[PDB]
Amino acid sequence: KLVRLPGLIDVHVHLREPGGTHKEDFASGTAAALAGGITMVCAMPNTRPPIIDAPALALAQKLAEAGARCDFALFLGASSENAGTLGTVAGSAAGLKLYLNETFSELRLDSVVQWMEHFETWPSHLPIVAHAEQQTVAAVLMVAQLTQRSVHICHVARKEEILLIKAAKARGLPVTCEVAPHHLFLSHDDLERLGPGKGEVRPELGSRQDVEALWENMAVIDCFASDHAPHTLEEKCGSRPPPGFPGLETMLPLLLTAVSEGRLSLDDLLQRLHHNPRRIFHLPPQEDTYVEVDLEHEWTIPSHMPFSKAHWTPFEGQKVKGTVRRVVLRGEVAYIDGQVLVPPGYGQDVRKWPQGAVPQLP
Amino acid sequence: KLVRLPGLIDVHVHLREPGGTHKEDFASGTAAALAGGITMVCAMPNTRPPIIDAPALALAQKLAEAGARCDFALFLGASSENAGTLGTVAGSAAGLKLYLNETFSELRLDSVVQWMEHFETWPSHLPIVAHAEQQTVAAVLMVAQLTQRSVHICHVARKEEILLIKAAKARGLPVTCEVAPHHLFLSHDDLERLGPGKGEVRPELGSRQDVEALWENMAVIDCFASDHAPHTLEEKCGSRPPPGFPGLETMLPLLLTAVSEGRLSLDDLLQRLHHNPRRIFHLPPQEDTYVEVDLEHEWTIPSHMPFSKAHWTPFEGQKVKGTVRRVVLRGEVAYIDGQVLVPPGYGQDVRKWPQGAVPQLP
Ligand SMILES: [Zn+2]
Ligand SMILES: [Zn+2]
Ligand SMILES: [Zn+2]
Ligand SMILES: [Zn+2]
Ligand SMILES: [Zn+2]
Ligand SMILES: [Zn+2]
Ligand SMILES: [Zn+2]
Ligand SMILES: [Zn+2]
Repeated sequence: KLVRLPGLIDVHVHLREPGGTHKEDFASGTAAALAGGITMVCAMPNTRPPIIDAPALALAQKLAEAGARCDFALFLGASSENAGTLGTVAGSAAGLKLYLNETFSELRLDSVVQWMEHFETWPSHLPIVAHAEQQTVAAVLMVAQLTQRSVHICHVARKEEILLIKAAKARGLPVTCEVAPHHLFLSHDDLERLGPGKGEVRPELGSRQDVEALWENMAVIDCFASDHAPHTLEEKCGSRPPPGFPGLETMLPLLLTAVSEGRLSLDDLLQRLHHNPRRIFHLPPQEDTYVEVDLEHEWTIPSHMPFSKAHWTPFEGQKVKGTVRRVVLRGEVAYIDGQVLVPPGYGQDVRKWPQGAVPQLP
Repeated sequence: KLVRLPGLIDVHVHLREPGGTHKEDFASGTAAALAGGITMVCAMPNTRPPIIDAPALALAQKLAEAGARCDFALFLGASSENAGTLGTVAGSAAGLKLYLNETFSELRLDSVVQWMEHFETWPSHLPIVAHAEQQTVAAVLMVAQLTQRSVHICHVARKEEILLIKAAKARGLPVTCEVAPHHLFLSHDDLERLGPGKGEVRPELGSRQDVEALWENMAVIDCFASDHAPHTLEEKCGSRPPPGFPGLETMLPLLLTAVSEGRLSLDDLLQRLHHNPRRIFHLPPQEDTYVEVDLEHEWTIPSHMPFSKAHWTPFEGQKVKGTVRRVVLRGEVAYIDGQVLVPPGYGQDVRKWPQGAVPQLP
């Protein structure tokens, strides 16, 4: 007895191409997506070169069109120099990404006035998402109100953050958010096992109380998204470990386990991995596309999943129930039981589909 | 030709009593105030013990009543434990102080939800002020909007912050702010002279561009307030220098110099050191109270001013024009030419005056 799900959407992945292809590339990352029951991904702009102008977007689009095995949209990244310059290409992107905390030299913003400039200049009908932790959530919400538009908050990880968003929603403010699986299924209690290198992630792992607050406030969470952030084991275990966990291959099995335990319903899962991603980002339907999962199969997450070049996982040793058996993408068998069966380049830029343009007034 | 000014008000001073009386006490700090042409001060709650509950407020009130030479009101401080407990004493305080950045263990708040709790529980008719730097300005403004009340931002120090506040005011939001003299008259250019210890202050000294932005946006600045934050030279020059500058004795001469240079008008100064402090904090008039200044007298700030126990100043070597000649407080000569002539205990708690209660609905 398999269950047929629609094509699931992950609105937050780092696929590392161009410039970090030892960590992941479009072909490997989208293989990972398909194996995790994900048929459409939105890829973040912190590549090398970063996707912060039209020529970099053009390059990344062609690399994705040639390498992706599932469908995709590409984010643009906000920089200290590009506000007011992205108008002609904005509609071709998934949305605009603001990195409001740490960052590399190029996505780093040093003043809230730069955030305001982006909110004022980016087309008002197009998505804006933010990496915004702790008080930064309140700060970017203020900027959104000053500029009278919406904002989507990436990977909410803390009781503090989910309660702030809950209060904003109660006041009718146009804010949505997503949560990543590591903030639902890992906590401080796991840091001893992971160690300080593997355990490095942004936002950091929360307390048990943070995790419990996210579950208790599931109603406030609009989307799940992995923040798939692959780095090699050498990098994670080295002297300056970069933050991030791979997660495409583990997200759906973790969440299916939670459904099996009655922690959320199948509908709760599908709102958060299908319907809400579609509506917040105006992502189009995928014809003849579905995912077949087996809810009975019990297994233990191994030391690495088959596809991501990260070749490690922080969920090693966790027992899960639920697995992806088959994925059909636009009428072709894309994945069956550990084997990806569509080639690099099968995937398409959904923003180029007629249905994939974000509607706007003339 | 002297000029008669009304009794000036400094809404942000640290007088260090109880618990730090080697740095300053009510008697020395209010002597400093009078010598700087200030007849009323609002004292911050980060003393030892900190003024975060009714018994500490009672103690501080009596110490101030016995030691102060000018009139005063005392702030309460927000803590992680006292939201919803200050209702019976709230009206007796200058207002509530939120320390939203660094802080000592007791005024430290670790979550924006704690800020919300204070905004929800503190009586809505009473003042709230915040130490809120950079993005924290936007974050606390968001909390103020969520709770539909006003907030006052302490010591605005950056172009980023003044422009954010300017944008909020343009949207009709109930926010006011103050600026301290060191952020108008010192910058990064002064750090070589000051050194890393003396130069330590929060908010830190800004760039030339920050300073210029504050002057250009004078219209946005509601008050001047010193953030008089005395520490001894030994402390400032030692291994873990605490942040802060003494400033009561230098604030008015610095600003008078600027008036003489046409950088702002006498009225601009008096709105910011008299009328706006009165109206934002509902501080009462002082009968028979005035300050006589000599606008012609040119002098150079020495290595220490006569009264503050800090016994140093970051403005050493600056040339100023303008000096306080005489202060009359409630019908008594309080200061003439380098000598304070009212004793410790002359000063009174203005919140106990009938005119000094903040009006509220029954
Ligand atoms: Zn992020
Ligand atoms: Zn995101
Ligand atoms: Zn990310
Ligand atoms: Zn459905
Ligand atoms: Zn402060
Ligand atoms: Zn203040
Ligand atoms: Zn202060
Ligand atoms: Zn007047």
